[PDB]
Amino acid sequence: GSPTFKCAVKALFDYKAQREDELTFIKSAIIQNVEKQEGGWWRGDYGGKKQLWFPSNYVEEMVNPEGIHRD
Repeated sequence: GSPTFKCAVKALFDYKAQREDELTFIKSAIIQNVEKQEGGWWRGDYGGKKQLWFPSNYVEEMVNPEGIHRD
């Protein structure tokens, strides 16, 4: 995918907000800067917006560790 810095994830399922303090990110989407909130709700950019919301029922801190560095 695209292993980078910051705490990212890899949406396991699909969403459909697109822009509502939540996004329509689809499965495989990789959000950056994350942190559950008020329970099981995560934040982090994913497009022209910056830190909206994604269920802790719809995401997961990349179930695949390991990661290489660029240049």
